Amino acid sequence: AATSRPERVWPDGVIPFVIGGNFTGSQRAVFRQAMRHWEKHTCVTFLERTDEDSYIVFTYRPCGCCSYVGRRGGGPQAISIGKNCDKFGIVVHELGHVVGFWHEHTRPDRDRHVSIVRENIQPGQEYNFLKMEPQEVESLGETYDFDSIMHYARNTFSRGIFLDTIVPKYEVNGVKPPIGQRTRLSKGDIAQARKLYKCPA
Ligand SMILES: CCCCC[C@H](CC(=O)NO)C(=O)N1[C@@H]2CC[C@@H](C2)[C@H]1C(=O)N[C@H](C(=O)O)c1ccccc1
Ligand SMILES: [Zn+2]
Ligand SMILES: [Zn+2]
Repeated sequence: AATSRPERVWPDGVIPFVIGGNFTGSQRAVFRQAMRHWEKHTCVTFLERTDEDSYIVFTYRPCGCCSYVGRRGGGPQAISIGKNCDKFGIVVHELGHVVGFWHEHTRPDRDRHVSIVRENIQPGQEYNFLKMEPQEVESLGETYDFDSIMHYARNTFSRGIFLDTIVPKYEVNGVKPPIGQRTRLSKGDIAQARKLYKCPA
């Protein structure tokens, strides 16, 4: 689920960054590797911020709200990295938001691909499962990507770990497709990022 709005797309795919204070050297290196991981497979580029007006700030802060999708413009935008959301794959997910990706399970067509088990959602967190409105999103021809780094796990915001909130609707290669990986960018994440930033083939 890529943003459909041209203004949230970072010009030339160049995203300047600041790493804020209070992080360990170790944590700082993981941020660098996460940005690099985006660069290895796409034409998106992360540059140390010199005098750019719009840029991202890795901010030492409790995990949660909110990661702006794409380029907000007219100033810095913060990425909240705390104790429990500082691992490489989580950072790659957050940088997914930064480059212009919503959560995959909120695609306007998601109901053809997953069931949402409402009764299992933590009360007050159901808004996290609302479909994006169709004007806000573009698929760019990409199929629903169960493997996306932007896809929720089976039990995200569940009342308990053994209760599913998201259940894929069909089998892929004889098997119910696994969801919620935070290891690397999927084939789909790369293909969709390349399309959104018009990366040379
Ligand atoms: C229980 C609290 C829920 C936190 C919201 C979510 C956190 C996330 O996904 N982190 O990786 C988020 O920040 N979101 C949702 C997923 C992508 C969008 C929606 C992002 C969000 O709220 N974006 C806003 C926007 O881009 O319009 C926004 C972010 C920051 C400031 C203002 C608006
Ligand atoms: Zn997210
Ligand atoms: Zn994808």
